[PDB]
Amino acid sequence: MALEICVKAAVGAPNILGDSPFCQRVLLSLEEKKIPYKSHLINLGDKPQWFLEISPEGKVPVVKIDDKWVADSDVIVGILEEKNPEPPLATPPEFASVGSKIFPSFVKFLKSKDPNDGTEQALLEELKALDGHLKVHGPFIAGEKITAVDLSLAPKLYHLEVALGHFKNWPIPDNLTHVLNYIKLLFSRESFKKTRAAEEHVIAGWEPKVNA
Ligand SMILES: O=C1O[C@H]([C@@H](O)CO)C(=O)C1=O
Repeated sequence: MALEICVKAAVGAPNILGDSPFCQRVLLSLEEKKIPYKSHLINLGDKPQWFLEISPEGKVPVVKIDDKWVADSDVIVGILEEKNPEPPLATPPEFASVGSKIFPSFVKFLKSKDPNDGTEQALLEELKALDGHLKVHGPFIAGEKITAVDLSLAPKLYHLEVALGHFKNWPIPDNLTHVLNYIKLLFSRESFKKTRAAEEHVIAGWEPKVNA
């Protein structure tokens, strides 16, 4: 009963948000609404089937909406907004077009067996195509307010800053004048500052996920 968020924690530490920007989203879309919840944090499987059977895949991250189950962190950006009593945040702007290319390409940046040095030459132009229109709107990666593109990307940018920072601390130039200031906003609000992981426990959970 109530919002029972059932989520992968850090590797080794079932009390902190670690290597999953995917679970950090679920906190973000409810903290933007200010709606209260509880976070059942799982280290890899250390909580039994009652915390996993909420997923149609058996995979965390997933949610109960007062025991009424909902599937994974990438369809939660619709289904946790659809079933909410507080205002839905699922609304896709024009920024969802470029943001849907950034969404997997920044996961592949953290799995760059295929070179990141060649990948980054597309990521700078993906960031420019987003940033060139975001600098007209001002504050958030979905435009004037937080909606689905911030829900797709916001903790994944902080996970890139932390986990890519461990081996290739890739700078955002001031020409990306929304992106470079929006990363500073992730250290603020309820919707981003509460979803911040402990940073060693992002890196030590991301290492085997360069492979897996
Ligand atoms: O979004 C992210 O990228 C990495 C890996 O998944 C890359 O495959 C990480 O661990 C986190 O979940």
